[PDB]
Amino acid sequence: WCWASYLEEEKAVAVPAKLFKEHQSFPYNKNGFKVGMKLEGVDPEHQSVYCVLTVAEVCGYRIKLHFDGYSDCYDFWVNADALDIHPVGWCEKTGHKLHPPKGYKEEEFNWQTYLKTCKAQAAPKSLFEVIPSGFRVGMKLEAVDKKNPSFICVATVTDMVDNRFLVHFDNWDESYDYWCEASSPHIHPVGWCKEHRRTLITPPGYNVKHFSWDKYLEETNSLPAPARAFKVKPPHGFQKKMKLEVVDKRNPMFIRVATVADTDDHRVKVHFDGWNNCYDYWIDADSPDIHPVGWCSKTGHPLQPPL
Amino acid sequence: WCWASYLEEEKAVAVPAKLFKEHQSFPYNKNGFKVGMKLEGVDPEHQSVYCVLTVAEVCGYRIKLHFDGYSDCYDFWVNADALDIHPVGWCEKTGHKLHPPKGYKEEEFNWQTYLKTCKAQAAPKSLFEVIPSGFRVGMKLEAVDKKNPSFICVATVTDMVDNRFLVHFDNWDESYDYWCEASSPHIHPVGWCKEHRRTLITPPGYNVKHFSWDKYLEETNSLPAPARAFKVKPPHGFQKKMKLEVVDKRNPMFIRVATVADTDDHRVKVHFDGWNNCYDYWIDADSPDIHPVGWCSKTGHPLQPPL
Ligand SMILES: c1cc(N2CCC(N3CCCC3)CC2)ccc1CCN1CCCC1
Ligand SMILES: c1cc(N2CCC(N3CCCC3)CC2)ccc1CCN1CCCC1
Repeated sequence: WCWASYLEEEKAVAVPAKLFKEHQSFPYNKNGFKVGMKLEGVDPEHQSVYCVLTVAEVCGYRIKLHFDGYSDCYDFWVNADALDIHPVGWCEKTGHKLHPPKGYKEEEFNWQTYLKTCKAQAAPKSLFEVIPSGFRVGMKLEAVDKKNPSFICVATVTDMVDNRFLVHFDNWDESYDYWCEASSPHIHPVGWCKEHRRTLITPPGYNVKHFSWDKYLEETNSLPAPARAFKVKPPHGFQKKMKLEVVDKRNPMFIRVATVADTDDHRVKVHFDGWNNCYDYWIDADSPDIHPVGWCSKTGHPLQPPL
Repeated sequence: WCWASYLEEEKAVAVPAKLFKEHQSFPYNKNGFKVGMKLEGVDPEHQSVYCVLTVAEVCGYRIKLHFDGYSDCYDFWVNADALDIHPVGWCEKTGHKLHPPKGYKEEEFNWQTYLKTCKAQAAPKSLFEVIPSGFRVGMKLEAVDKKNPSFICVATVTDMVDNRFLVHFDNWDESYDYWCEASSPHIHPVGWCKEHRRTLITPPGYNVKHFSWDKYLEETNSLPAPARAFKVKPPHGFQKKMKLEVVDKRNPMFIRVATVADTDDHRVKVHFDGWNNCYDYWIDADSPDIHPVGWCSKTGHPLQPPL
């Protein structure tokens, strides 16, 4: 099976590699991770929480991570250059809380003892990975609940690591938190909802009858994020019918031959060639899980042909 | 394509219809629901919340429900006899709160006005569907977080409809709530964790250093559920290699030819014939989404053959 041939047969073009951001395109590195190495990492379903993780599988430029002491059902795939993994010791060095393995309490855990207990090694620092901005921990803003994207709500930046920061919805469960960057289309400076005739969702258990950002910021002794820090996402250039390689959301070990079925400002609707259209789904055009044609061959990862 | 033949070729037996509970087996009714009818129903991701719903699709004995005013991305399939759908007016008749469509406030909503606005009809009462027990709203108990099943926690029965009741985790987000029955393997009478040397998770922001059910029940002026009400789930008889019809979790419009790959006391691991084993997954053996061979043919629903 060959992309060049397939592209000729289908009279179609590949999405140009140059439209993909660096985290999506060909890596300029081999995958050094080995099964059994241990590291720290963000829980994708509880994104404020850093956890103890073990590399459970290696495939091309991707690794499958396991939360020590928890069920394999929670195992997740990231790319070898993911931003939300960190070497052993990072939490302590950076002042962050590390959630211990299932069955330990914090006071029973540290890395030196745990590595001896497991007869295991930390993933070397050398395997892991700037542009300044006006976002600081503590600042408040208006953000889309990614799980319920019609709702825009009062949020706070609660953590920050280099160019990414963490959005939390004041008085809402942690599980709604997510990491993003200054250009995210999901975040808005205070009083953006006013200026656009949109409903701002206010914190549970609050003066909802006439809520005020000014009063709230004083009552919480907090600054707003400055409008100048909110940078603008330039549109992606992806076009319908262009082909690419996509991680199958529904079984993420596989990467599949895919087609751009539809677009909007910041997303593409992917379609797995050979499969029914009812499998198609939306994904951010900057996702690390979509790739230029040839990414699998270049990285050593198997590619699923059309069904 | 024919089950009888396939079963001969594969030298396999169907799971006996008689091992399936009434909500899984052949219905003794046609599907009267029509596209466009409106009703009330529980939100599967927010199970304490009753919502305004419209029938968006009809297929065999199943219906696909749409949350008025919200994205189609939230559409969900139930069986025509589901317990958690209700006719127009039920919430008001039963004293429950009805969440209005996206874009209405409660005070702007009632059914008579809304049906005139939409030029639409309620699903007749005749389309909708006893065994006494000692569970009452307000009672407390110990329950498994179904999303994090290693954790057993302080919970409260917060709602009750005939034989089902709703479990809520005290001081935790509503999204963790779920409906169940008196025989659920996920619920336990107070001090079951003591009697089994298990850690009870206590409510956020509580005397965790030496938590007491007795003190807590007085401080909340609440009764415990009596041990006598906790009935016992008899094991299912499903055996490996037996065949059945299963709703595809990952694309629930489809029902597929399936095989029991593994079992435990209350679950079966289903496998879609023709597909890679990495698609297999666990499901409660009493789920309304698994069915006896021939269920699709009897009900008018298409059946996906093996890949
Ligand atoms: C249930 C839950 C919610 N919310 C969940 C919480 C949500 N966010 C939590 C983080 C900021 C706001 C705010 C809205 C809104 C409406 C419902 C009931 C209607 N269903 C929700 C999706 C399908 C319809
Ligand atoms: C994150 C969240 C939680 N919880 C989420 C809340 C949960 N339940 C809420 C309803 C009752 C208890 C209690 C445990 C536990 C551990 C973590 C971090 C570790 N990851 C969780 C699943 C994979 C590892």
